[PDB]
Amino acid sequence: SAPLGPFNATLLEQLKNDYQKGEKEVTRYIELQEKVAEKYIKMTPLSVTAKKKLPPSKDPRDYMTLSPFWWPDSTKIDGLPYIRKDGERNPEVYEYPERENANRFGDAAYCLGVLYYITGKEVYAKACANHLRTWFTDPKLGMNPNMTYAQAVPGMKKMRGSGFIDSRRFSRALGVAKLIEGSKSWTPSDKKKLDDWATAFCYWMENSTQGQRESHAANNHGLWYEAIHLMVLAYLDRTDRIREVAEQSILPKMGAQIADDGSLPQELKRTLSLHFSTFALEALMEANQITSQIGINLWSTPASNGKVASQAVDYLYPFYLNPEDWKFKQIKPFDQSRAAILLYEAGTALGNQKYVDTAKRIGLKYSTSDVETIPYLVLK
Amino acid sequence: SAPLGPFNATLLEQLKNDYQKGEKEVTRYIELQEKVAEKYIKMTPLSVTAKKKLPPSKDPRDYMTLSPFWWPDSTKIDGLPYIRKDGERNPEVYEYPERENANRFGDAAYCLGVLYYITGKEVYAKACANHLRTWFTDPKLGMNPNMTYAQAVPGMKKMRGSGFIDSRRFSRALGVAKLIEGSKSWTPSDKKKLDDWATAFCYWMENSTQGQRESHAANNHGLWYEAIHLMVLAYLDRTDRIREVAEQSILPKMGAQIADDGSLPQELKRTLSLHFSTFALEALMEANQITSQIGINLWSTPASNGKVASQAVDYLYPFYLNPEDWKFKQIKPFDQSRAAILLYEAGTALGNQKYVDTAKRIGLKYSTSDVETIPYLVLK
Ligand SMILES: O=C(O)[C@H]1O[C@@H](O[C@H]2[C@H](O)[C@H](O)[C@H](O[C@H]3[C@H](O)[C@H](O)[C@H](O[C@H]4[C@H](O)[C@H](O)[C@H](O)O[C@@H]4C(=O)O)O[C@@H]3C(=O)O)O[C@@H]2C(=O)O)[C@@H](O)[C@@H](O)[C@@H]1O
Ligand SMILES: O=C(O)[C@H]1O[C@@H](O[C@H]2[C@H](O)[C@H](O)[C@H](O[C@H]3[C@H](O)[C@H](O)[C@H](O[C@H]4[C@H](O)[C@H](O)[C@H](O)O[C@@H]4C(=O)O)O[C@@H]3C(=O)O)O[C@@H]2C(=O)O)[C@@H](O)[C@@H](O)[C@@H]1O
Repeated sequence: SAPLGPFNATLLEQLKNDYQKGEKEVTRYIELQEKVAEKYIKMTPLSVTAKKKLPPSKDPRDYMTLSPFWWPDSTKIDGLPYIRKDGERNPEVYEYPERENANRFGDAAYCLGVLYYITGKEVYAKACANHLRTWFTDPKLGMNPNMTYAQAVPGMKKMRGSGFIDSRRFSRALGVAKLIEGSKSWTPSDKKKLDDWATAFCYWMENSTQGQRESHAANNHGLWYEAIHLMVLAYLDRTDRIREVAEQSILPKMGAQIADDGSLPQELKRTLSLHFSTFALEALMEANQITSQIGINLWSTPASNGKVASQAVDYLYPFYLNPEDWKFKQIKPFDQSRAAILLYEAGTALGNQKYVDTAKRIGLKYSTSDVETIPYLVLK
Repeated sequence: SAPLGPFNATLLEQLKNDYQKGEKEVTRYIELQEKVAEKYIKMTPLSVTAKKKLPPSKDPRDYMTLSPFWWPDSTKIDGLPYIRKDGERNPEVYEYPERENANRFGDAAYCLGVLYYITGKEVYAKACANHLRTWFTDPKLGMNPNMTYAQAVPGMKKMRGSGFIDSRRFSRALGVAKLIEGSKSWTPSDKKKLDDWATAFCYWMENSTQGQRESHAANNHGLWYEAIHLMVLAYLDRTDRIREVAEQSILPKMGAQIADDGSLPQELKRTLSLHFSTFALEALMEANQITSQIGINLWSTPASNGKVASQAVDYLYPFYLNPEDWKFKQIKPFDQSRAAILLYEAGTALGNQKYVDTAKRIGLKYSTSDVETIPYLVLK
């Protein structure tokens, strides 16, 4: 039975079991994943402090990125204040190194951590550990446990909490740190430092004005707030809070965003309405992977108001078959492959066979290097 | 009378004329422009050499970018060779610093060069000169006269010339070096080295395999190649070569790329078909600013087969009024504002009053700092 963590635990245990018994098709797939995982062993650990332009704190260990849809105002002399253009990503985002580096980190330690759980090879814990220590707890290189300057906007006068959503890239790595516990590379002291970091980040999440703000959001930000919350709380083994967050926060939030016809009106008014409809569910989906490890199924539990998350999958299912039939603003192409894991997650949770079959018909590439697909041999 | 170069010389002469007569509307507009132009006086000059990852020649003076629509292949262990996704910019392009720095350089030298022509103030030639010397001729910081490594593609086996289209960013600034001739800051030695650089770049363009191959390209690449050629040749005062290039290369390219109904079929097969129809026409417009300064109107001059460039504007004009009407693949929203300069340039050259009226009805913002709109007070 897998440690509590941010993954489909049924598929991970199934993979580890078959790999130990020497079943050939799982053993071949894991030997692929080990070839894929080799660049993370050579890859030098990244730090939030690899940046030139510092945040207002003057502190390089503070995480700072730019809110992606905010651009200079050409009609102003300084371009300040930035204006918003929904869905159009400002390439200035790439001048903030943590934006892409936390992705690269998150992929590398998630991959290495799942490979060590499946295979038990110490090489994968030892390397996962180097990445975790450097990003999180190192006294010089580790990131301060807050998101004060996440998605900061030049010229903006009020403090915003919208940037918190960025935390999902390293919070999954926090969760999978549970999978190297017991290895020789992950000493008791390393665990104590990280538990302390995770304790402080959770405190900031819950009590900062930006975190309180983001816990209250009425769209997909509030759903990703809680999915991140559960990852932190699961890493810390706080299962009573997980049940409390699931019953008092995620389900009422989920029910307030689902219209009568299953649509998500907060996302429909966006210029990337089909991307953000799917983004909302993806939060629920990663939340459910933790809640359902302790007996709570978020896809089928109805909210107080009678709305249930399956109604949202129903509304969107036809447009996963035929994304061109989408009748709302979508100013970029929508990646149909995102529907694969989503309909398989919700398909199994709901016992809907139409969903699981469409998940496999769309599929993921057998050989892909995208680490979030590592547990999904069943899709490949 | 304006020196030969890459700008609407009729509007530039009208602006310097009315600023000298003390007219209030232009004097106020030019004084807006001078406050926009202040940041370029202080701006430290950029170099092609400010990069870490070196080109295969190991020379930091060689320009190198990534071809924007080419992506790592996730089904390959190293992502190699890259595959093409038409219309989808790979944000890895921003890891090549010249991509955006040639834009910043070109904007600053062009803005400072036009402002020197209009106002005569020496501080604008001195600042323009600083940018020009560093980008082009400096013996350590200046860029080599070639585009060998422009839009390189990881894993690609053959040599390509597609990247030559990047040249339009610094070749407009080359042409504007003609406006600062005669200032105290552009010494005869500075002009010599630049003349020598431009002559060596012109050689590479016409005689390298990549330059030859790009000069014969069947789509908008061949038209932008000749627009860039006419900038280099106008800078070098080779006005008979301009007559030859227009008759022997631009006019056949037009005759073959405009179809009988006025569409640009090579641009209609792209995933951004309205953007690339406009991009081809934009190549003719910048080419035509140079040719019509020596009496050649590329909008109404027929190819050998009777086709004229105005038939291409005819085909698209309805869609410039209503881009939602556009019936071909266009996977990102088209920017209607590009039609202002375009419909204005085409409309005056052809005496089409329906084009000029529509240009001003679309308009440009009076205080925008986009440097290419400096001549177009008429649109503001
Ligand atoms: O590229 C990336 O980093 C990821 O982007 C992800 O999309 C996120 C963005 O990161 C932003 O946080 C974006 O913020 C939105 C809000 O969700 C919200 O719509 C807000 O709208 C306000 C608005 O600010 C204004 O005041 C108006 O008057 O009221 C609006 C309202 O309440 O409707 O605007 C914010 C903003 O643009 O700052 O939200 C999305 C999101 O997740 O919803 C995502 O695409 C991810 O996949 C990328 O990796
Ligand atoms: O972002 C920028 O840098 C600017 O991009 C401008 O669009 C340019 C691009 O910069 C590229 O140069 C792009 O290259 C294209 C070729 O035009 C051409 O279509 C080629 O087509 C081949 C293809 O390589 C492939 O093998 C396929 O199977 O066959 C094709 C065929 O049938 O011809 O593909 C090239 C490539 O992508 O490598 O071309 C465009 C362009 O047409 O100019 C522009 O958007 C500008 O505004 C940006 O600033």
